Amino acid sequence: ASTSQVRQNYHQDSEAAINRQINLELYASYVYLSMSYYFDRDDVALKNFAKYFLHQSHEEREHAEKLMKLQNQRGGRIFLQDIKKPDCDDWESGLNAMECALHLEKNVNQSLLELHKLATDKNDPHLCDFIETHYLNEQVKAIKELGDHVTNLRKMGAPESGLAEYLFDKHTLG
Amino acid sequence: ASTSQVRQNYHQDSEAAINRQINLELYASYVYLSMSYYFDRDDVALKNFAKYFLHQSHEEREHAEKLMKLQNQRGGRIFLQDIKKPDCDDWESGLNAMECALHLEKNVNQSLLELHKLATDKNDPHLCDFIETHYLNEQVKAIKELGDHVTNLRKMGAPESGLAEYLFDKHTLG
Amino acid sequence: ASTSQVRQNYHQDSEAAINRQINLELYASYVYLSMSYYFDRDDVALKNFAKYFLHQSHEEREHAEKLMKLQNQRGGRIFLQDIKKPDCDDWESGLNAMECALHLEKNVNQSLLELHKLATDKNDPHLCDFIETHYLNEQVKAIKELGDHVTNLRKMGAPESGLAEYLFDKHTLG
Amino acid sequence: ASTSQVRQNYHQDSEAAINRQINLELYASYVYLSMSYYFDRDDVALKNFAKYFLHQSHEEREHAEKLMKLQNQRGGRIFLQDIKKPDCDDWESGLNAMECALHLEKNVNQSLLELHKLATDKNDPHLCDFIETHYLNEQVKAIKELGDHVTNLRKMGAPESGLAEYLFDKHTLG
Amino acid sequence: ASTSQVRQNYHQDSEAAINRQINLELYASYVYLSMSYYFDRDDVALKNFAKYFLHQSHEEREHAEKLMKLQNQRGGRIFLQDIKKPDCDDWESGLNAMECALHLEKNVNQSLLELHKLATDKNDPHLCDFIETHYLNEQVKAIKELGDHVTNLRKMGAPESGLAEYLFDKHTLG
Amino acid sequence: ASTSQVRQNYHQDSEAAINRQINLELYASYVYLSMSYYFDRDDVALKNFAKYFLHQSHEEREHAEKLMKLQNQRGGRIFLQDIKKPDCDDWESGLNAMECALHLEKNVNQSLLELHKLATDKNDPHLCDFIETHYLNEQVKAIKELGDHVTNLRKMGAPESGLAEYLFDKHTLG
Ligand SMILES: [Cl-]
Ligand SMILES: [Cl-]
Ligand SMILES: [Cl-]
Ligand SMILES: [Cl-]
Ligand SMILES: [Cl-]
Ligand SMILES: [Cl-]
Ligand SMILES: [Cl-]
Ligand SMILES: [Cl-]
Ligand SMILES: [Cl-]
Ligand SMILES: [Cl-]
Ligand SMILES: [Cl-]
Ligand SMILES: [Cl-]
Ligand SMILES: [Cl-]
Ligand SMILES: [Cl-]
Ligand SMILES: [Cl-]
Ligand SMILES: [Cl-]
Ligand SMILES: [Cl-]
Ligand SMILES: [Cl-]
Ligand SMILES: [Cl-]
Ligand SMILES: [Cl-]
Ligand SMILES: [Cl-]
Ligand SMILES: [Cl-]
Ligand SMILES: [Cl-]
Ligand SMILES: [Cl-]
Ligand SMILES: [Cl-]
Ligand SMILES: [Cl-]
Ligand SMILES: [Cl-]
Ligand SMILES: [Cl-]
Ligand SMILES: [Mg+2]
Ligand SMILES: [Mg+2]
Ligand SMILES: [Mg+2]
Ligand SMILES: [Mg+2]
Ligand SMILES: [Mg+2]
Ligand SMILES: [Mg+2]
Ligand SMILES: [Mg+2]
Ligand SMILES: [Mg+2]
Ligand SMILES: [Mg+2]
Ligand SMILES: [Mg+2]
Ligand SMILES: [Mg+2]
Ligand SMILES: [Mg+2]
Ligand SMILES: [Mg+2]
Ligand SMILES: [Mg+2]
Ligand SMILES: [Mg+2]
Ligand SMILES: [Mg+2]
Ligand SMILES: [Mg+2]
Ligand SMILES: [Mg+2]
Ligand SMILES: [Mg+2]
Ligand SMILES: [Mg+2]
Ligand SMILES: [Mg+2]
Ligand SMILES: [Mg+2]
Ligand SMILES: [Mg+2]
Ligand SMILES: [Mg+2]
Ligand SMILES: [Mg+2]
Ligand SMILES: [Mg+2]
Repeated sequence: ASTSQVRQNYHQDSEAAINRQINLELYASYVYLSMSYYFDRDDVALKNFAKYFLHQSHEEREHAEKLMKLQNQRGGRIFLQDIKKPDCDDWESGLNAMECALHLEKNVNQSLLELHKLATDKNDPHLCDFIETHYLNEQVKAIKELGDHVTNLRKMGAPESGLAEYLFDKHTLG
Repeated sequence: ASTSQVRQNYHQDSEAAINRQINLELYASYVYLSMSYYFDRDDVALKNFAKYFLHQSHEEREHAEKLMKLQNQRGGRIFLQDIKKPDCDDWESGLNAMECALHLEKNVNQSLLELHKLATDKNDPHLCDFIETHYLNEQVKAIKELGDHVTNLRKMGAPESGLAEYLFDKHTLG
Repeated sequence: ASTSQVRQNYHQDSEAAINRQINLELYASYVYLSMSYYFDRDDVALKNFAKYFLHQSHEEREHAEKLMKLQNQRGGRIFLQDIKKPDCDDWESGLNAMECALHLEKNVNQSLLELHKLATDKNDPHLCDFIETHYLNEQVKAIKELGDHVTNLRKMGAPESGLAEYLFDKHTLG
Repeated sequence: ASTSQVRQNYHQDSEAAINRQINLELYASYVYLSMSYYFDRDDVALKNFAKYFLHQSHEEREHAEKLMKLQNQRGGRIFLQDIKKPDCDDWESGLNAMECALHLEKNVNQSLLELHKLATDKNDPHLCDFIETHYLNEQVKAIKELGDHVTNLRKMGAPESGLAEYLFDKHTLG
Repeated sequence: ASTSQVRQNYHQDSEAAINRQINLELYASYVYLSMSYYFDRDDVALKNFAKYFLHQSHEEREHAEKLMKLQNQRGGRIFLQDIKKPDCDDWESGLNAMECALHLEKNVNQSLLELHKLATDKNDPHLCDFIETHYLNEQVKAIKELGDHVTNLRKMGAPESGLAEYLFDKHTLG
Repeated sequence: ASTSQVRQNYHQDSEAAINRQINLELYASYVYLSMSYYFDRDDVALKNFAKYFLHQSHEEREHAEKLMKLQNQRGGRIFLQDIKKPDCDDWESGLNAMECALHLEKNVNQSLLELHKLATDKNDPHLCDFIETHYLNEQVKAIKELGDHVTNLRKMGAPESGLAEYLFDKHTLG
């Protein structure tokens, strides 16, 4: 309807892209939530994996909130969609979950880069800076950490070695 | 598949009901999230309403987590479903959002009572106690608070009086 | 005359644009100064409006100083111009002054976006980053705050309700 | 229009003279601002001169604010005018800027004495006392300090001796 | 060989440019190291010049390390090259060394701007932001400081006046 | 050219040998730097190896600085040369890097012993004592530590056992 009194240099496409990204961040939150409680099962029982993915879940929820804040700051209107359940109910092993987290973070990062591209094409430097400042380096760090974790788990003998996942749990995530 | 080594006196129906309740708690989280950012809009701008519903959103997420913990404690398996978006994108007024929160909490409470009934019919006193201890009185308190809020807002002249919602924001939620 | 020993990748156009922006920031300072003392009049007497716009005036003066610092950092030369008096001597009401502050901040923001465009066209990433870092989000925040304030004042019954402006003074600005 | 409910023994001429003096104080603020950033240039680079004139600039702005406060206290109405840019963009040397500051403060003092004369002729002892209390001795002190500074700089060999200005910067202003 | 599991939107050209910049930062470290110990000679004996350039040397080494960190973060592979010795063994005077430091920092800055250009052409906003955030303003500050120092030394009578360099040593670098 | 006013009992050969040793210490610094960031790669990811070699790199740089200090103390003149890149870009494994560090420290030690021999042949007891005091026992300690590390890694099953390097990382270097 009529324009927001605050809206300036904020393209409708960018508004819609921010609504999509909000959904994605909430989806990531939900994936990490599912992973966490997988490690809390009595037949998995890797409680530092569980803590680690729980913390990641809460961070994703903050990423979503900051985008919702941003939408309103710029005078867009938030439109929420269903948060899809994760692909998996069973995440298999410590290694497998880390690998899927890595794929998830690379996908979120690709979405954030597309979003930056759009912002760039619509000459929205405030939005460019927002993405750069609060999102892009956060993704690079998260991706590098996950790569590091996957590498160690593999080198240690995961997923075959239940010993390896147990010791990684204690020494890296603990 | 084969039974959990921990599972004892935990009926499959109760397991499924706990998975439904987890979805509902996450749905409630999402409703309150949507309400919160509605009050953060530049054309609504009731920042204590926004804080209040944000805090409610985070509490719902903890309610969901405790049920996920419970599922595993008892040796059930968590099965997550889509978190539906809320009915509304636009919550109209402070009064209207409080009213919808009240309806939401009464629905969650009805689900929790049904769940207690099932637990009772399957002679699961641990599950009865869990629900009683962490959920039922929490719902009674939340419902009474919301009723109190709705009552004050109405008595003050909401929703017509923008003054009333502004002062309720400062004095009750502030 | 001969080039600054420090100057590198700093186009003359960008130098001139920074001198214009310095004038604008000082002009904004002066507007807020005028508004402030309007609320200090014995026939207006809204002392938190007065404090609020005084603080905004001092911030604008810091924005101007940082641009003057920047000019010298980059090896440009500051050229100062008259600081025009504000459009208004009489700002009418709390609501009207907030509305004019909103229009002022949107104009400053448009100038800052034009300046970013120029910096972008002249491939000055240091200048891009400067603007992004210290100016653009500051404008988005200031604009959103003002929108929020205008909205509340309107909803409360301003400008007709002298009660509304008095209570906004105490509860939001106080 | 109709008289201020607070106005008593405050002649219109005095009201107008206070509006002129407010402009002058803001003009002085602006001169000192310009001088300050001159010393911040990479080809001047006397950072304590810069600090010293910056502090003087901020003080002038407070002098202007106190006169604006006074106007309202007495029930006059503030009428703001353009703040003219300074005579100079380039202040030449430490010595030259101090000399121009001295001339500026003697001019402000002459205006303040004229203003006192008017106040005296209109039998406004409150206004007499205001000027005496917050302005006249402040000017005498500022003038004597500047004279002292000019004298030292000259005795040291300024402006020819770049060494002299550098050491004055460190030892007197530092 | 096969791609890094972490690599995303990171062009080979950018990877190579980061390896070049790492060499340059180490080269800058080495220049400042050489300058420092020049001032530690018994026939030069300006111990605050020596401290100042030593600190600059250590900072350059940190700049190099952060680029090496960045390379790995992004999934590039570090390729190190010889660190060339400095042009000079004998830096002549305080003034001459400052002048050469200024030329060095302007060259590093030109390399960093070229690198930003490449990053921009390959649509790598994370890399753009990295450069902006940790490098470009650091260069602008370092260049302005050096300009300031060169200016003072010249104004004081350097390099002919051994007195001037000695007093600059004590008062500016001390 | 003409002799240093401070120079006494300091043979030109010793002066040249100290310049060579300075190059070697910087070369060692550079080797350890390269090793460190190898362990920071996402496909190696042994962050305590990385810390350990980084710390060794910084120590080598201090060893180089103390020799540069010494050169000037004695009235020699520092002549810097290119710092060659390390032999390796890829250090293979934790065990392999430790082994190469051991070979590096034994080479530095052989150079330091040659240098002591020269100092002895030129009857420079101050230089003898310098080497003894700040270098020789430091090398013996560093060599013994590295031997200890290599031994443990081998006994643990390195380099085949990625588990072994991971646990050594946590327990010995951590
Ligand atoms: Cl727009
Ligand atoms: Cl649009
Ligand atoms: Cl949907
Ligand atoms: Cl980082
Ligand atoms: Cl059972
Ligand atoms: Cl059953
Ligand atoms: Cl579903
Ligand atoms: Cl109770
Ligand atoms: Cl009230
Ligand atoms: Cl109150
Ligand atoms: Cl230029
Ligand atoms: Cl140009
Ligand atoms: Cl003008
Ligand atoms: Cl923000
Ligand atoms: Cl009167
Ligand atoms: Cl009169
Ligand atoms: Cl005017
Ligand atoms: Cl006095
Ligand atoms: Cl890539
Ligand atoms: Cl490529
Ligand atoms: Cl090479
Ligand atoms: Cl800065
Ligand atoms: Cl002195
Ligand atoms: Cl000798
Ligand atoms: Cl000899
Ligand atoms: Cl060489
Ligand atoms: Cl020992
Ligand atoms: Cl342990
Ligand atoms: Mg994270
Ligand atoms: Mg995220
Ligand atoms: Mg589905
Ligand atoms: Mg950019
Ligand atoms: Mg950042
Ligand atoms: Mg609640
Ligand atoms: Mg609940
Ligand atoms: Mg639907
Ligand atoms: Mg209870
Ligand atoms: Mg502001
Ligand atoms: Mg501003
Ligand atoms: Mg005019
Ligand atoms: Mg920022
Ligand atoms: Mg003063
Ligand atoms: Mg004054
Ligand atoms: Mg004019
Ligand atoms: Mg008297
Ligand atoms: Mg007095
Ligand atoms: Mg530096
Ligand atoms: Mg550098
Ligand atoms: Mg060569
Ligand atoms: Mg920055
Ligand atoms: Mg060592
Ligand atoms: Mg060594
Ligand atoms: Mg070679
Ligand atoms: Mg010893």
